[PDB]
Amino acid sequence: SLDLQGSIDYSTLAAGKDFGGVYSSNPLALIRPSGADDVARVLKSACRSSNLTVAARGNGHSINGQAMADGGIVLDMRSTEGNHFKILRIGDHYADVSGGALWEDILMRCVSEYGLAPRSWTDYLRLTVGGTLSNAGVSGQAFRYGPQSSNVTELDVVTGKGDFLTCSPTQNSDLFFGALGGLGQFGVITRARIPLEPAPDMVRWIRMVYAEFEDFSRDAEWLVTQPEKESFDYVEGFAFVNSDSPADGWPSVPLNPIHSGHQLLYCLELALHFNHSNSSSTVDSVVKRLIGGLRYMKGFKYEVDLSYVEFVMRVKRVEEDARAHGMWDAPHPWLNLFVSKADIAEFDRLIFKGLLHDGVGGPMLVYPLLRSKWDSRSSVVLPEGEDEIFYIVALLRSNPPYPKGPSVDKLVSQNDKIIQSCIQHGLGFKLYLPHYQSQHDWRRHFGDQWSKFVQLKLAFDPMAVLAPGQKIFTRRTK
Ligand SMILES: *Cc1cc2c(cc1C)nc1c(=O)[nH]c(=O)nc-1n2C[C@H](O)[C@H](O)[C@H](O)COP(=O)(O)OP(=O)(O)OC[C@H]1O[C@@H](n2cnc3c(N)ncnc32)[C@H](O)[C@@H]1O
Ligand SMILES: [N+]
Repeated sequence: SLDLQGSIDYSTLAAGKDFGGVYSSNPLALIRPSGADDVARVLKSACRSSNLTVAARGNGHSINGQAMADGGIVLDMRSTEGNHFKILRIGDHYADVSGGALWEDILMRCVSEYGLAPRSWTDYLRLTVGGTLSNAGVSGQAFRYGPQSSNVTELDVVTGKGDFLTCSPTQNSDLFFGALGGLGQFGVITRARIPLEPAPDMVRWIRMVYAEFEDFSRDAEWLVTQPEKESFDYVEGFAFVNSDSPADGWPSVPLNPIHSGHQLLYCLELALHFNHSNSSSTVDSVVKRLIGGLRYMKGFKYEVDLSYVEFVMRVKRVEEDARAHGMWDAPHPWLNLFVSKADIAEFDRLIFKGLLHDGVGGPMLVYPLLRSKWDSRSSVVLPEGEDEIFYIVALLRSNPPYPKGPSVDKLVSQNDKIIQSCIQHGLGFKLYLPHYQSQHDWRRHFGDQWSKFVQLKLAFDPMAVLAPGQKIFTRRTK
């Protein structure tokens, strides 16, 4: 039986808002669950109601209201963030972590308490375990280890019916694989067990500028396809504007220019783990071998050494900056997508060069991934193709709020135009963090994976109580 009191221990949380600032909602209530028991109690009660919906909120970083429950119940999963933490040995190591824990705190705790760390990250660490595992969780390690959803050995899940189940690849495996990349549709992740690696002492962080997309992409693909023993430990890249803009021009590139008609340029971003047992000269020798033959513009290679924790935490500086400029609690109509290797050059021509040649005010990430690291059994949707290589693209728009900058309607319209152009060109792409309004568009997104997705919904959340903000299924009555 669900027993609740007024929240005393907690600061105000705007449960009807998220990072995107595109939508707003008015939940009936915000609940701070103590742990999995409370989550189950809440979902069991929701199932008995005629039409209550429940959204589990991670850290509110959705763009499109995915963690909202207008006229429903929001669970603050961070109130469970301390639950379950442990490190165990089998001599491989694992961590149990709460679904509501921030990746930032997992990094700090694992490194400081055990000299260990997760091996697959997001760029930004104030995201929750459950939140990223429900999507994928992608950064520069994914070419080696796969996304965070490919680095899980166990989940505790409370289903939309309110049932608690421990799941793995071999136990309640339909739920396990369904929840991974499953957009919160089948249950609330209350615990994950994840592999850990010995934490590196240090990182050599490198950025190299490219004039042309062909050179950039060929070199990026080369670097993610080398033997593990002779490879970097992180590969990303981004297009930036050939301008003096502090937001997304040349100032955004160095870690601590040639005058040309280029509208955009490209930056290949690499990192090499090393330990204090390695001399600077040794690291130099390794890097020199690894980048032999690369066609980056001479004179525009930037390098710094920093601790592993500082490198994984590198985006904290960006948040501090934004917050100091009152730009954090503002709209961010970001667009994220996966593009097939076969179509990435046309995507660059049509979208980067064609539509975005003046930039979007923030990073335009683009870098290759390896399909073999993305578990085909999961709910993740990738574009068709069987090139081992595919790409992720992220358009991290940043603008002063209206009327100083464009309206949210305007920006969303621009995002729609990008997607429209890809569709009209028949490009092989899928949205990451997908958002659609009609189920017809959702069926187009899932393609031949749709039947399985609905089957899982019927098995685990038949009344569609859970994650209504994804707008895939509507709440059934009674
Ligand atoms: C805001 C932001 C997001 C972001 C990022 C940088 C910033 C500043 N960098 C990313 C990166 O480098 N790589 C990547 O893959 N994602 C990145 N993101 C996006 C982030 O992944 C998403 O915002 C994602 O949603 C995680 O954020 P968060 O943890 O805050 O979760 P949420 O937005 O509130 O909820 C997402 C959906 O999942 C459901 N949900 C939430 N918690 C659970 C649990 N425990 N179990 C089951 N479902 C859950 C929500 O209801 C919602 O549908
Ligand atoms: N070097």
